[PDB]
Amino acid sequence: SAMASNAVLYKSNHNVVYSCKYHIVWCPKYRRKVLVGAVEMRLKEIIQEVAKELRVEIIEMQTDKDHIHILADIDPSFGVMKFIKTAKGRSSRILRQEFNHLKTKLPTLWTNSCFISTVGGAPLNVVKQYIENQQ
Amino acid sequence: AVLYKSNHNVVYSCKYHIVWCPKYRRKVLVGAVEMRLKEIIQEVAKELRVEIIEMQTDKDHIHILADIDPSFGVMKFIKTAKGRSSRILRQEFNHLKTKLPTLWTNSCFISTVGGAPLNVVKQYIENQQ
DNA sequence: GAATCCCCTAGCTTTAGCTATGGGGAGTATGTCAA
DNA sequence: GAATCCCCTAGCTTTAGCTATGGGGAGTATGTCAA
Ligand SMILES: [Mn+2]
Ligand SMILES: [Mn+2]
Ligand SMILES: [Mn+2]
Repeated sequence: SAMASNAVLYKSNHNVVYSCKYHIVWCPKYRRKVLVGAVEMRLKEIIQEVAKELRVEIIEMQTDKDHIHILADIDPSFGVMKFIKTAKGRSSRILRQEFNHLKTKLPTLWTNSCFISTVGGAPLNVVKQYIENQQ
Repeated sequence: AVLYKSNHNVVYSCKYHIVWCPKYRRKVLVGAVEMRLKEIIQEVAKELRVEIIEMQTDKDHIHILADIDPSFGVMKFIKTAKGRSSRILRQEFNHLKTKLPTLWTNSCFISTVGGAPLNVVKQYIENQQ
């Protein structure tokens, strides 16, 4: 992980060659510090199952009590929202079934929002000038 | 500095370096065809709330750096930019219509980019732990 | 082979000509070779 | 105010609880304050 190359390695679906990495962040309802202990270990396991099913590659994932950071490699045609929607939605249903305190003390496990930031190997300014200098 | 945008439910910054080429990689993206291609895409971007950070053509392919709402989808912008530009350019420059079955191909190249490079973003996550 | 060539459906915009984590295929053809 | 709180429809997955370039709102209440 610490020595994982950040150099691009493209992949493709039937019509698109791509490399789309997203930094996704979301928090529990009311920003409660519920992602600890067992809840945390299960959350990551669940999201990993979702990733495998959705052909999404979790490059990095760390939970930190009242929020979670994921760095995912997703097919842009598939849609980062499909991954997020499934990871959050399934993790909610399951974690709330497995951990009664999350079902009784919160109307929902997550909020309706999330933070999404795309990332690449190169910084935005490098790409911008590269495009700018096409001719 | 990164200016994050937001729809009703998502705070975001999704920037993509999009590239596609004319059918048979013909070097038709020049002159008036090139100028119109850029205008049409600008129109589409404004209508689709897509910010076009940078956009340059190079005879047989077009590069676009755009910020697109994740929920909306990058493929929707790409579909609209290619589909519409094909329809309009083919009506405006008859040769694009007579010598090619389509203006574009079914493929494209897409890569994400952020203000911060991957190593820095990994470092932040690592550090906040 | 595939992104790129040929062919297909279904869904949508541009009602033509493009997507879909969409499918099938080969041989100088109505036909490409790489950003 | 908003992403985050409250409220709503409706689309899809997990059939509950998340979305949608989705919409409406205000003030201790079922009720948050930032990664
Ligand atoms: Mn195909
Ligand atoms: Mn809302
Ligand atoms: Mn180029």
